[PDB]
Amino acid sequence: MKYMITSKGDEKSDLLRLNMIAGFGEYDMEYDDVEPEIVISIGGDGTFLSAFHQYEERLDEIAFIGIHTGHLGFYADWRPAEADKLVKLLAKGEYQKVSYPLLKTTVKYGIKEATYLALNESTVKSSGGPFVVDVVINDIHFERFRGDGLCMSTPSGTTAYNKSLGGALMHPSIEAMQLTEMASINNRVYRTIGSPLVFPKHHVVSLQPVNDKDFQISVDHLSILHRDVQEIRYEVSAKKIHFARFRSFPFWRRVHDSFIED
Amino acid sequence: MKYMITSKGDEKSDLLRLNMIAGFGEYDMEYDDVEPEIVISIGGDGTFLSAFHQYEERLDEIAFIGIHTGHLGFYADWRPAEADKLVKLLAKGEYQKVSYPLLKTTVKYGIKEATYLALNESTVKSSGGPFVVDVVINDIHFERFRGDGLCMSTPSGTTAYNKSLGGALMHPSIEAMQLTEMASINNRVYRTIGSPLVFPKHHVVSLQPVNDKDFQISVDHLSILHRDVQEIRYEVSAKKIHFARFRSFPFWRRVHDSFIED
Amino acid sequence: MKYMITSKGDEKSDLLRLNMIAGFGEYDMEYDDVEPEIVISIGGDGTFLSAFHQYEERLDEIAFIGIHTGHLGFYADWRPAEADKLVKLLAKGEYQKVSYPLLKTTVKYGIKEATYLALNESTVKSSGGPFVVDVVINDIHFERFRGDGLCMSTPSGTTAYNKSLGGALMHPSIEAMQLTEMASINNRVYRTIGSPLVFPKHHVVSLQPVNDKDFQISVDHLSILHRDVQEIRYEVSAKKIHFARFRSFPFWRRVHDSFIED
Amino acid sequence: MKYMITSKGDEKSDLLRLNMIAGFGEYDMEYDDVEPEIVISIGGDGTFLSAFHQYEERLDEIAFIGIHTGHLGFYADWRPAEADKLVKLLAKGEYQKVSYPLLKTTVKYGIKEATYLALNESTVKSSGGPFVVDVVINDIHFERFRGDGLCMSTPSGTTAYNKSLGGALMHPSIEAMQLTEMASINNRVYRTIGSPLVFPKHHVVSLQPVNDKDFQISVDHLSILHRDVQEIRYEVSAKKIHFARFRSFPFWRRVHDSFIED
Ligand SMILES: NCCC(=O)NC[C@H]1O[C@@H](n2c(C#CCN(CC(=O)O)C[C@H]3O[C@@H](n4cnc5c(N)ncnc54)[C@H](O)[C@@H]3O)nc3c(N)ncnc32)[C@H](O)[C@@H]1O
Ligand SMILES: NCCC(=O)NC[C@H]1O[C@@H](n2c(C#CCN(CC(=O)O)C[C@H]3O[C@@H](n4cnc5c(N)ncnc54)[C@H](O)[C@@H]3O)nc3c(N)ncnc32)[C@H](O)[C@@H]1O
Ligand SMILES: NCCC(=O)NC[C@H]1O[C@@H](n2c(C#CCN(CC(=O)O)C[C@H]3O[C@@H](n4cnc5c(N)ncnc54)[C@H](O)[C@@H]3O)nc3c(N)ncnc32)[C@H](O)[C@@H]1O
Ligand SMILES: NCCC(=O)NC[C@H]1O[C@@H](n2c(C#CCN(CC(=O)O)C[C@H]3O[C@@H](n4cnc5c(N)ncnc54)[C@H](O)[C@@H]3O)nc3c(N)ncnc32)[C@H](O)[C@@H]1O
Repeated sequence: MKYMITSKGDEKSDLLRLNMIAGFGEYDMEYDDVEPEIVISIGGDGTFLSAFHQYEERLDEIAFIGIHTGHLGFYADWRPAEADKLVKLLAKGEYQKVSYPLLKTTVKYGIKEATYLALNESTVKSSGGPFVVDVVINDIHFERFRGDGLCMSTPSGTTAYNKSLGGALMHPSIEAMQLTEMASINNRVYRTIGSPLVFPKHHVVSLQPVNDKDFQISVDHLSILHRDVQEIRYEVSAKKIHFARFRSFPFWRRVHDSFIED
Repeated sequence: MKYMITSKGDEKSDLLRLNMIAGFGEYDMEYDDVEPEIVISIGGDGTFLSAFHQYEERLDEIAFIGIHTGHLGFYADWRPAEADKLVKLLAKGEYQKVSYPLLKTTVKYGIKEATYLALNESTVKSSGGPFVVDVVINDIHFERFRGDGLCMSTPSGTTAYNKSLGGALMHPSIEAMQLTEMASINNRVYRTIGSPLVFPKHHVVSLQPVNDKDFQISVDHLSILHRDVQEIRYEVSAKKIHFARFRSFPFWRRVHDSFIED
Repeated sequence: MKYMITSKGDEKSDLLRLNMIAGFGEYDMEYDDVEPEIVISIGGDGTFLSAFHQYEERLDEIAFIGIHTGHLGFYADWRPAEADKLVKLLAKGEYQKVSYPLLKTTVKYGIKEATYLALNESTVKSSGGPFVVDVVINDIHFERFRGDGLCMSTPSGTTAYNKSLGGALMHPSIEAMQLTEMASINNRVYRTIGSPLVFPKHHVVSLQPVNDKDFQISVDHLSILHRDVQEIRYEVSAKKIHFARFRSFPFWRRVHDSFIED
Repeated sequence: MKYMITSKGDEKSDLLRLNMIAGFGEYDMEYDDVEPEIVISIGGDGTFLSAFHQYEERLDEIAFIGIHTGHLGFYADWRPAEADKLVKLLAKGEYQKVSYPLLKTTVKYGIKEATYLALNESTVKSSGGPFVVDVVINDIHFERFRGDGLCMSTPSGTTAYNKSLGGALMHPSIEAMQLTEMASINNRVYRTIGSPLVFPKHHVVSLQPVNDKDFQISVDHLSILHRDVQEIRYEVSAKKIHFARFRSFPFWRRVHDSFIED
């Protein structure tokens, strides 16, 4: 069917991309980077994230596949030596699709609104000065956070920034998001929960400014300074990312291979 | 309907129990501690845990209610001053039931099998010497754990031992269990994941002895030395605990009230 | 003797400053903010830090005193109601001096050199992109750090940023500095020590760029973007800050009062 | 001079011990395990700890040396292949001695007193039930600890149990001890400092029972149940352990080799 291939851009990934295109030419596969049905990413997890954001408006029509040209990427879970086997299996199709949950981030301003989708996480920091936000969960004031920032992670993002912040690793069949603290201050007058928090679908987490209304907001690799922010709202998206799966590579085995040994 | 009341046993809880029994006597309520349909616990969370384990073979026929005579208990979420209001609302019924997930623990021996249900968590430590187990997830060898022990928590247990071990706090609508480490050793030859792990329903986590086969296994307050252990298996139970709910007391508000301020 | 008084600048601190100046006028005390021998800070710890940096070139000629107008400040350990008692005791003198260690930070450039003194800590982050430095301890390559940044703390700084990063609290009679990580990445290819590190006098810790040579370097409240950095060197300073002490207020009691209860 | 050699007891360590004894026989060296001046430990860090405790009453007359027959031991920092080189250098002498600080533990009872010396750490846990102690620092009540236990570490012990508990790694030229928590409970009624605490010489840390007076107290590998405990006192010992050093192996390089890569 229609497919496209993105490359990290080094000589090794470009050559693998050219060889796969040549192999696809031997099948009823059409290269189309406007309306692909398969998106192949050749590089690392950064490359895969750029592919996801390149096509985040057609997520329900696309199955993604990652090939890692360096060491094992968490989303890019094919080795370059297996590219021909992958061309052949994709060409026939009949593969099964697997879906991971996504995070929806809404940024409200004063006197419109922007929404973003994250595959790993969205974070919030101040624009230079102290970072202070009120954390409101389902319209209930939960805590006033003082510290470096906050991180809201998807399940597949839990092995990324979330992990370095002390968060739990969560299986991606769980439709949830996870909020972790960056260096909270805690004394007898300033108090946060400390622990990571895991939220189900339909729970809304709202960050509201206390003094400064300018924030540095990241969504995956993208980081933008937002001014005149009234609110930042987090919820599990209704949208999901779909992967083409051709063999068993369980999440916990992927975790083992990335952090324990391989 | 049929009900019973357990008390922590101090003078204050016994008197509240006697007064509630007297108030129930003014309604079509029969005291029956063999086949209750309502189980009221007066005391603390320890009292509530004993009530749950007293009736864990009739969980689907029972709705639980906790009254906290000390500071706020996480399961015991009525104040003693509200006991009369609670008698009246229970008597009429028409309340809604809320369900929390439970943890199933299976202990296998050599040359039978024991199962246990946990509302907070189950933990494993050695019987005195070094603690070393292989952690197997869905039949996949994940890590060899060396350290003080391991803790497997339910969602409502995540605010208990799990929290002190660095675990995430998880909303109890999520059907999951969470595994946390106790003082793992990590150097260039011994390696664990470090991070808490969150598992969905139908995932099985198996601990298998490496040298010593004797372990101290806790389930909630109960702690027993098990000998000749071949395997300890954790999974989300199919069984659930049901609470009688008469007003909104959201989980995240309960978390706020217990750890932030009240 | 010669003295000066700095104020946080709100109405309450300015009035206390004016009243102390009036009280000092009744003694052989001369107001001199060029060559003071006593520097009184009225405000919070931020105010005290600005006072220290205002006079960091005459530290050996100055004894510092802090008055906290809000809740207890860690350096500002007199209440406003005790200001008159403090005027009287300072006027007579015969007080004892207590000394805390300081941190020296050297920043080297390519094709000069800048040094800074810190009372709380110095931190390093990237100028926007990924943060990667090689950590060299006494000319020995120790680790390649990948993450958000690094924090080097004095002993009295250990209750500040260092504490939020998981660092140990160290008694200020110990002449040491403490290095803590901010969100290090650790997988099977990236590896850091994780643990805070505590260094004695005469040990030198050097951070050396790997790719990007631009860094955001903080020293206490001051944060500056440094370009073309070749090296950042940390060592315990030979210089010390001196406090005027009039009564026993032990460090561990100050810790208790700030974080446990008061 | 007078020397002795302890072995872990496996075939490999016994053979190395016999060969070193044979090599020492070619010099003016006398085997004496009553009053040695050199104590050689062949095995692992457990073997080295047993050697230290075998001779803890003659620490000022003894220099210790460790040979690691498995992977690098932190105290046992010679490889077996270097044993002959070590025999020759010891025989001539003229080596330099290096000293590490030790921890003194005093256990007081009701109606005598026991003291112990630790090279790694001393820990305290309950005898089965809840662990609750009051932590008193230089006669000042600091906190009431509720949790699994407490760990007091020497500097060279900071890479051992202390590290797994989140403690800082401290250079052994610093005369200090470090207190770390094991799974403290923290809510709005129970409160501990959380952070590791680092104490200088002459500071005394006293643990005092609240309800139960029975405790499991470890000193290095030894663990004893103590009954009728009135107090447990920790301070940096006046005694030190002395190592024979023949070449530079800096502490931070030893840390790198054990935890980063080798
Ligand atoms: N400079 C520090 C950041 C860094 O080196 N990131 C790349 C590494 O992270 C791995 N990775 C990614 C990825 C990626 C691409 N990243 C770079 C780009 O796109 O340019 C952006 C992501 O960076 C993460 N991140 C940022 N700061 C971090 C920090 N302090 N600690 C840990 N992660 C941090 C955020 O989560 C962000 O989404 N996703 C996952 C995943 N879901 N599971 C496990 N591994 C994963 C990837 O294989 C590399 O090994
Ligand atoms: N001695 C230390 C343990 C202790 O003081 N426990 C009682 C306190 O914990 C609170 N609590 C309980 C409870 C209870 C009754 N417990 C006593 C009994 O039954 O005798 C047994 C439970 O103890 C926990 N536990 C054991 N060791 C712990 C440690 N090191 N750190 C933290 N928790 C620890 C385990 O999880 C066990 O299930 N369940 C929850 C909950 N789901 N959410 C939030 N708070 C909760 C309760 O209101 C008290 O404030
Ligand atoms: N916006 C977050 C930062 C913040 O609120 N800081 C002020 C609070 O911290 C207390 N404080 C200070 C102080 C101060 C003045 N600070 C403000 C100014 O000068 O404008 C600059 C300092 O900020 C610290 N800091 C920065 N980011 C932090 C973070 N994420 N977590 C914790 N601390 C953080 C750094 O260490 C810096 O030196 N020194 C100590 C001390 N030695 N012992 C115990 N308490 C202390 C002070 O009483 C306030 O309660
Ligand atoms: N079963 C868990 C404990 C364990 O495997 N211990 C041996 C390993 O630890 C290394 N080690 C030792 C040692 C030793 C001998 N140990 C065994 C014996 O004597 O039988 C007793 C010691 O055990 C430590 N320990 C106890 N529980 C622990 C836990 N949960 N996490 C981490 N350490 C733990 C305590 O501190 C105790 O003193 N001293 C140091 C040191 N100063 N620097 C760095 N590495 C060091 C040694 O090379 C092995 O790699």
